[PDB]
Amino acid sequence: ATRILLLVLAVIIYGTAGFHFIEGESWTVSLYWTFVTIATVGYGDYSPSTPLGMYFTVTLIVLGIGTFAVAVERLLEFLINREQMKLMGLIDVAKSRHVVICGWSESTLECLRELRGSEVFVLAEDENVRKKVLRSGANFVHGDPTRVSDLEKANVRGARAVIVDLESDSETIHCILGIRKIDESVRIIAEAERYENIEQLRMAGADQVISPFVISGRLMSRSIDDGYEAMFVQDVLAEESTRRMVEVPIPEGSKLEGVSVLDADIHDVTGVIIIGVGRGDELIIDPPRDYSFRAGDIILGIGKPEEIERLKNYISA
Amino acid sequence: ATRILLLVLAVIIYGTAGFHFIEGESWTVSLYWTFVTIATVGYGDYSPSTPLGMYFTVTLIVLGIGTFAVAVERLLEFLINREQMKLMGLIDVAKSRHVVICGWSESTLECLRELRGSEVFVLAEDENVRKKVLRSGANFVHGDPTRVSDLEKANVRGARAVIVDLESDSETIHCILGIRKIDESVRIIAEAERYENIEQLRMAGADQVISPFVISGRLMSRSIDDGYEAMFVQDVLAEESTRRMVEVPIPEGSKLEGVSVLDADIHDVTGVIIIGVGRGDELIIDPPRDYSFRAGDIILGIGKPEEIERLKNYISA
Amino acid sequence: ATRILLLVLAVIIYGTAGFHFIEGESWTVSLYWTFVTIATVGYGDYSPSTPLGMYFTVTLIVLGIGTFAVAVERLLEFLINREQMKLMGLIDVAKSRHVVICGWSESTLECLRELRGSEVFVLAEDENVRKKVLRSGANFVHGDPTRVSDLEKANVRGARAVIVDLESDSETIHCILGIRKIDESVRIIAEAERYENIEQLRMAGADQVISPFVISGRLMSRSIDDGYEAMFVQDVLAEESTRRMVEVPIPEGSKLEGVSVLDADIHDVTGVIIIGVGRGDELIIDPPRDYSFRAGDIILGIGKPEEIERLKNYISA
Amino acid sequence: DLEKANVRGARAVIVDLESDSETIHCILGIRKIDESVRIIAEAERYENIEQLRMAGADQVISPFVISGRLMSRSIDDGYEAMFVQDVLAEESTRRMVEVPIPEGSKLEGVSVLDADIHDVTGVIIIGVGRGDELIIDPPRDYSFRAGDIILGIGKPEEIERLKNYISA
Amino acid sequence: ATRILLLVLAVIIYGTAGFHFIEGESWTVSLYWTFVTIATVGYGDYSPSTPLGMYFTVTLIVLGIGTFAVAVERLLEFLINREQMKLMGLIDVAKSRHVVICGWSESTLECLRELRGSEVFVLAEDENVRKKVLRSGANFVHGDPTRVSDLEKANVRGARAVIVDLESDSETIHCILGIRKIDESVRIIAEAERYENIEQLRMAGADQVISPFVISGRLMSRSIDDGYEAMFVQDVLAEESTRRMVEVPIPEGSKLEGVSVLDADIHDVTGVIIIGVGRGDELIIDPPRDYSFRAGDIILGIGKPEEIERLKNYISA
Ligand SMILES: [Ca+2]
Ligand SMILES: [Ca+2]
Ligand SMILES: [Ca+2]
Ligand SMILES: [Ca+2]
Ligand SMILES: [Ca+2]
Repeated sequence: ATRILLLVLAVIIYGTAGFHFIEGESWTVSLYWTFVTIATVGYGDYSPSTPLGMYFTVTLIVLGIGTFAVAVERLLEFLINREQMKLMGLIDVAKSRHVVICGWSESTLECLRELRGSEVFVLAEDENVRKKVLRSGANFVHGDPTRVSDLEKANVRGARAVIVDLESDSETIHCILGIRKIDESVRIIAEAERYENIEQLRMAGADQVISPFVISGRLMSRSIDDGYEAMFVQDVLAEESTRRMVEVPIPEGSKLEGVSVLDADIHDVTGVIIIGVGRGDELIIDPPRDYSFRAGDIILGIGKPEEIERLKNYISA
Repeated sequence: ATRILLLVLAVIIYGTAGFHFIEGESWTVSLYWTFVTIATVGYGDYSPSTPLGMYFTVTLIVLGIGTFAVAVERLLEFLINREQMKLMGLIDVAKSRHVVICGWSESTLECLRELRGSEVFVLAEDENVRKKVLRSGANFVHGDPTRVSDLEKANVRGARAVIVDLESDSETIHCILGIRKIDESVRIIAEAERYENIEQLRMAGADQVISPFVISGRLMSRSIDDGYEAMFVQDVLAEESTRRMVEVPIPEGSKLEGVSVLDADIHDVTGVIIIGVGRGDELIIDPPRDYSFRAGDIILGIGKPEEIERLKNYISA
Repeated sequence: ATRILLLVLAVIIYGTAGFHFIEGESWTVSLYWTFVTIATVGYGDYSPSTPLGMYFTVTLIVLGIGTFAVAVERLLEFLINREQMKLMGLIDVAKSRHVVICGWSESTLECLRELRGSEVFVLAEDENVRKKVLRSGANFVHGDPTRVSDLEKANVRGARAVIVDLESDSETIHCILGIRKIDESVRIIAEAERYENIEQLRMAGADQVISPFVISGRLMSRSIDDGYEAMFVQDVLAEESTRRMVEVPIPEGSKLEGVSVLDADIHDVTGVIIIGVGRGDELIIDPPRDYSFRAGDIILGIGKPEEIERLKNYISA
Repeated sequence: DLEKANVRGARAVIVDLESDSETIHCILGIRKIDESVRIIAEAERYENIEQLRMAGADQVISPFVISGRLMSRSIDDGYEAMFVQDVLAEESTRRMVEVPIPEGSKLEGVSVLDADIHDVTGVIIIGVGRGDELIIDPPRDYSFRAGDIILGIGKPEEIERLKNYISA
Repeated sequence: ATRILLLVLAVIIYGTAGFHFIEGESWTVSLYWTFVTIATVGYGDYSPSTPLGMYFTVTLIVLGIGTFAVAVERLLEFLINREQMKLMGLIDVAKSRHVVICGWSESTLECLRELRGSEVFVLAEDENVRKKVLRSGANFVHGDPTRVSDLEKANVRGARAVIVDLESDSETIHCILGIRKIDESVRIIAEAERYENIEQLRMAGADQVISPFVISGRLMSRSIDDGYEAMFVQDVLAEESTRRMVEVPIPEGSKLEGVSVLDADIHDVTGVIIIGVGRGDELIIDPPRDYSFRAGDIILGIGKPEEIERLKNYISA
């Protein structure tokens, strides 16, 4: 570890004391000479012509070779051990604005195509998951995502948001109960599977719960006959062919703070159906006529992307 | 990444400004001197005798050692990471006249003994398949051969022909439907398993469909009693003991363009049974007497290899 | 292996005989010159101006490059083979005050949080166990823990204590019968699973047998109705919330050697319930009034941690 | 599938599954069915002892923490494991017993110093328990009731003298 | 591959033509100078003082660094790829007096403790078998031991003897039928499992067939009552506690060539029960009184190891 540096200094004390006491030169020239011959520069103006110096320089050169051989084998031991540790996980995460994804499935693959690559750390235990993440462009941290000691190696104490989707519901509930032990304030997003588990996933402490299997189960059995809601939910939320469900913020100033929805009259002006307003971690779906807009509220609406731009200038100052 | 080069230039600016302002030498000699001492050449004719220069050269040598230690550890990090990425697949293919083989079985092993080795890229997901391909002399690209994003890493946009044989029929139909999404014009060869799937494998877009299991199923149940067609199909198509089924082209000129099959009279002249002629991606099995040969057509025939040579001179000019 | 050193000396004999017989210089100056040019130092005061020497030095430099290329490839072969052997187990243990743990489960994970890390060698055969041990901070020795030849690679002939917990009872009995073949005097701790196997685990030769499954089985069926013993055993032996079960030794002198338990009267003085005294590998649970304390005996007791300190000063001199 | 076994209305439910995640999720389902049924879990890791309590189990028994701490303390000395193995598992000589105080039987209002149980019976009074809270090692300023449970350690000969001692 | 050497020579032609045409020196001194500065020796007696030479030497040094960086990365690419190929099998065997063992079980582990280590190449396809062989001290060749192309990589064309024990009988019969295709004369030893397969294992071409399962099956059902033959076969063939079954050769001369078994009278002289004589790949169990010994025959006998020595001097001349 640290012994190579003391070996370097010991050979320096050997060379200086050998030059000064045999060639009879001063201290500074002996320091300069051992620092020029230890790097094999060889200017050649302070060379020892003395035969005792002619034999002493041989030992100085051979111990210089031995020192540069033990330092190189130490560097290669450290580099090979680090690039073999880092390849199969087994590393500690040191970032602080990153996104930790526990588990790996198709639903967490579709959220990497809307994020950047080296910002996202997938924490899982399988070996095929490792090759899929290293293919897809994120980082891999080998761990058991339920165990609290394997959550702190992904550093969820300073993570931006944590997205949890594991292979069952029991492991998802346990990962959320583990995450709320470390950092109480981080934002956790989970995926439920059964219908009866959404109440447990909220009581365990998840901030946002998505449940796609009950969505498709309710959309299948109500599309046997006509299937008109399925076209809406597919065309708007999944593919975004003709529409897109947007949420736009109301910035400071912004020319309509304090008026009602009747006075602004957004649907005839722009063409965007306002669904609701999000005043601070709640949603008023279909706000009434007597709602007055504030600062920092967010209008949720559906429209073609050229109507979203016509709304984003009607709000802006 | 790029910081090592700027480190090299920074130490160059340090050494030049140290030599020119302390030894009092010109600019060009200071540039030459730092370029000779940074590589430990040491000619020794422009050496600094000044004690401030005697201490400054020590710092120049130690920072030269530090730069040559950070560049070496960067080179070793890059080389070890590249030879560990390339070993387990995980690489992008950059050739443009190569053959991509999706999947691995015995039928795709027998087509490597009729191709060259580094021309063929086997794309699969198993780990035993990796060792078998690295044994057999092709290249391995780790991917899921149904997924479109794992087909473009094998670069089927510029591949010569793609040969598809996966573990089921459903994965073969899906790989063909994926390949016809990327490059519409590439030539795809597939292997069917069930009899009812050849119509789907043609409607999905494969150019040539081979189905060996129905061939053996029809040859087994018609060889219980006598088994005479089985000897023909084995001896000609599989082992090629005494015959070989050949296809020979008609080149330009070639002394028989425009005559009929009756006027050429190939079977009595040569001894090769003409089966059919391939005028441009179709086959006329047993052409009639009134067929006239054209340029670029191909005669398909069965014969001993010394009769194929007697045909290949009867066609040539 | 050893041929590189003889190559170095052969090139030394070549360079000395080349300098002395062509430049006509003495023996010692030729030795010095080949030792300065073989390391590329180049002082430049004994340089050969002779054109035969001008061609001979080229061969000396090229063979010096060849020697420094074969030694570097030998060093890299040895270092890469050693860091690939050591990573997947496959190494021999050379310490002599270490703790060998055969097998891996949750009960042997909770004993690493009360020991140091590089003192403990986990011997197992699985591959997931390897990543869990390399995560947890111990060392991993790949072996089959029943086989006697794979026990001597973990070096149980000079180990401090061996802790055995395998996946069954049959493998635990076989590992204990294997350990008592190598070193007869080492201390073995085992974990039993079934109730009927504790007599076999003692007759095979284990020094201390723990059996947690029968403990929980007897605590479950006696906590259906009231569950008061379960609170005691949990609160004292598992969590150590308010109490802790201590064993304190009686050192030499220690102000109470020779008095009885009635004369010392530990419970009213301190508040620690004395359970028993351990005079040399036996336990007298509830010692009578007529027990006299000796030197080196150990008092086993339960109490709050500030009563254990009030006992540890009442015993001390 | 829990209402098929009718976990609503039972003496107790004993939960011991293959892992801790399924034990947590099973206790959370049993508390969705019935709020007053008595659950006894088995915790595997250490940090799941608080989670199995917060989910709602009334009694958590963690054998793996017990065994993993008795392994790392018996490397040198090894006298704690002998007491645990000879009183809780094998029951060779002694055993832990919990006996209650019946109604109007020699002891309602009696302090612990003039109870003198260790010297009239021989059983070590570890603690006294009244209504699912344990008072380990009760002090001298303490009065018994009818309905408390005395927790003690002793030979099976002495527990009979104790059960004779606390009758009417 | 080969381009680095031509790069070295191209930089040599650059340096020689640069020195000779700018410094104006001769050809040989320019060759010497580029060979001294390309290795960073730096004697310093032929240094270019010309400013065009002062700039030209910089380019010579930088291209020397570039050449020594591309050769080092080529050497590291080759060494890392070779030590990663050789670790997981994937190598061709080049010895010619070696023993190839196909498959791995307990019966082939007990024959490594009677052979040397680097003489024996275990050919198998599993991954746990790899770690067990690399533990046990032999070499591992990754292959499928039935496939003929994976038998020639273990080089059974020049192997001394091949020992075959696979996981079934069908794979053993197929490995023997594959080995007799490559080298017809090699000595093959097999292990049978079922009783009915010994005739197939001899008709396929094995030279010696051992079948331990039928041996134990016949020894179990004849040791229910008394078990006296089991003690003999165990004590003599397995453990060799008091006896050992020996085969001793009759060398040339050897003082008893031509006499009968009655005239030699080996059992009363020595105490070794002669079982049979092996005159050239056959066995005459209990030879008659009228057998005459020849040269090169081999006496098979059972005895204590001090009677085998008393026989080995009674035979010797
Ligand atoms: Ca999911
Ligand atoms: Ca197939
Ligand atoms: Ca266990
Ligand atoms: Ca359990
Ligand atoms: Ca076998």
